Amino acid sequence: MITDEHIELFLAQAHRYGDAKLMLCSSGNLSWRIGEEALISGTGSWVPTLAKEKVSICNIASGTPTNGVKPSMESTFHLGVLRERPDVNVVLHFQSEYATAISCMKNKPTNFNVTAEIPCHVGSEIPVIPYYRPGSPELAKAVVEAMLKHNSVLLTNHGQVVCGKDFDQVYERATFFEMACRIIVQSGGDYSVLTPEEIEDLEIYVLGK
Amino acid sequence: MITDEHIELFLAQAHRYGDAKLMLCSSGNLSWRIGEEALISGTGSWVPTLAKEKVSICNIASGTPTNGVKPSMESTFHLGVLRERPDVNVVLHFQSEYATAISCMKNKPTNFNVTAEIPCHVGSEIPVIPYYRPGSPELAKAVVEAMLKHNSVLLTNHGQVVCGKDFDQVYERATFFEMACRIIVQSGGDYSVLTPEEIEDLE
Repeated sequence: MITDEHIELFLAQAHRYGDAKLMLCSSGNLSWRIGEEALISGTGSWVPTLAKEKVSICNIASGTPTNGVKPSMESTFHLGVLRERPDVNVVLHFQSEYATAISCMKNKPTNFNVTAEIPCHVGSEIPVIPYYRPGSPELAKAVVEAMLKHNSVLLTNHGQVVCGKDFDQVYERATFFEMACRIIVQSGGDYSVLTPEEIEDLEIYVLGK
Repeated sequence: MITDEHIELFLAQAHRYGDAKLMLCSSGNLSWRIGEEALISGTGSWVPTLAKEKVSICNIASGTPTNGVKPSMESTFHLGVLRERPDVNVVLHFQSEYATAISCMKNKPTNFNVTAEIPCHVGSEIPVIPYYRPGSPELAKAVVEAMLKHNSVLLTNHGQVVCGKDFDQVYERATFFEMACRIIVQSGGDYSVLTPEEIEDLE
């Protein structure tokens, strides 16, 4: 069913995330649901300059590759999220600049709501997962749990994961996740946040949009 | 009398603001006075990659679109500013790197005049508006009030706004606003400013 048309668009999106510097070289991975199957970046591949030859196809329900190309060593949480979240179509694990700095900090933010776009796009709460070996079962299980009700998670000493309806939403979510972290580091940690009431107020603004 | 030439210039100019990273994705908004009407970026549109289909033509006096494109929320302060400032033709709400860091700071700097370029282009005095919901009447009130006699404004916990007679003046004004903030942060807070006398001398 899936044509080279979808695989070409997947490729350009992977490059687009690489041009935005959401990940460097061989860290991070991407997936995209088309019907009963998903496109996932191949293990050990560079998402910025991605493949074509190293694009894996798996069945979402029994996540074994059908195209005979080995998937991301982290495909378990990619596909897990997709089984879990019927509304989600793209998952991006990346490794941003300031957001990775923060993921490695001993004193992490309790509150990332520094501008309106953060609670609106990234989520009003950002679950933080402790360090697990990349590709470890324990990691997949935590991400899947974290992403049942959240679109954005911080992996400590690793990077971050984001998901959404399409490539643009995922791009938007990734960039603002990065921007929140940039504000926090660059302000020197002495910032103020939106009030709970004020984040609820935004519903009216989101409606109008 | 909006030709496509007007709209194409608006699109190109939106794009150059995006290339400078004055805003990211769907944050910020841009407006341009052309006679009795104004071009405004459409609500929800991404201004760095705008978007012929998402440009609003609005009557300045009334605020209502004529081309089927829903204008930016916050069209209320843009049109507010154009009505009170006949000299102003472009208004940009943006959200750049170091200036937004300053936006969210609990203890803001009180003096931004760190090079000659700041008092010249940005203004010797930058009004700081508290946080109000984007698009809200309270925000419109503050922004319009602050921009009667200033061209540059800091929106707490949000971003910044700039005024100008044209696109070049706005681009420069925004770039130096950001530069002033970049200096403050990179210096680590321990910076000196031009004296009041020295700013008065800049004439």
